Amino acid sequence: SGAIYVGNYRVVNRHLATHNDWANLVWEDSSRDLLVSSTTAQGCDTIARCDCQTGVYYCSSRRKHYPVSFSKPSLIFVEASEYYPARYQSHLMLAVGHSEPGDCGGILRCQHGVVGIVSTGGNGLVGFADVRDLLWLDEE
Ligand SMILES: [Zn+2]
Repeated sequence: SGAIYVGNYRVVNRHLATHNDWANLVWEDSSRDLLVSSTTAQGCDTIARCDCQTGVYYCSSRRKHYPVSFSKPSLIFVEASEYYPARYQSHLMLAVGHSEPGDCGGILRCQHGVVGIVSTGGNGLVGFADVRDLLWLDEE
């Protein structure tokens, strides 16, 4: 589990979005596993605006933050998980590291702020849904 709180936006994995998120929907994309909902309260998270490929992510299943190198956001084939079939996922960054389904929502951060959230796992890789291209999260 986990979310990004930027301005009046809540960013979550689409597969973990609640009824309240859908009832306050701003934007969603299945291919990216992202959904954004509107919030009453101001969030303080800063979204990274950068092309960093090193950062730190939170792994709930190990109660640890791990420094990682990660690929640039790409269209990648993802094997079946407990929450998605085998399919292509877009805007996905991969690192070597641990990721269980419950780790989805863990933040990946670089010196510039929040890069993305854990979205995929398996075969000793962790995949992150990038948010750094969603420049509109910074405004409205
Ligand atoms: Zn950065």
